[PDB]
Amino acid sequence: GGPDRAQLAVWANEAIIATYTFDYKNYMQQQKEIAKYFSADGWIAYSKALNQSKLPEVVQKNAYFVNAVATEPPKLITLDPTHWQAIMPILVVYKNPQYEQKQNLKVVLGFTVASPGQGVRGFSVTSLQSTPISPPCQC
Repeated sequence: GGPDRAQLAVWANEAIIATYTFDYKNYMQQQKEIAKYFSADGWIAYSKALNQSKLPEVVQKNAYFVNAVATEPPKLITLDPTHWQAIMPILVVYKNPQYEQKQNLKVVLGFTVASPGQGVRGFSVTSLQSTPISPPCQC
């Protein structure tokens, strides 16, 4: 009964990773595709934050290729029958042939059942918040 935890966890990971997968060359077309994962209001907020961070300008000046990977599986919470939140730590790499830049982020993803013709595979990002964190450890 209810949604599939695996379906929600897989989508939340895909949505977070898609958002942090772009490069200086095709940036605009890639962002247009990333936008499909979001709700209209969700995108307006995210794009506002992304442009204000001036990350698009950094990516251009440094000819970067941005990629990301989860450092831990996402944590899911149900806010209402159609609204969920995923908390997932990721590693983002800003790479070019000369050098690299790495960053660990805590991504808080608010998401819901997509509205007609919108979202990706039936879900829409309502909010994406990322705060820088410490890297994880191992033994």
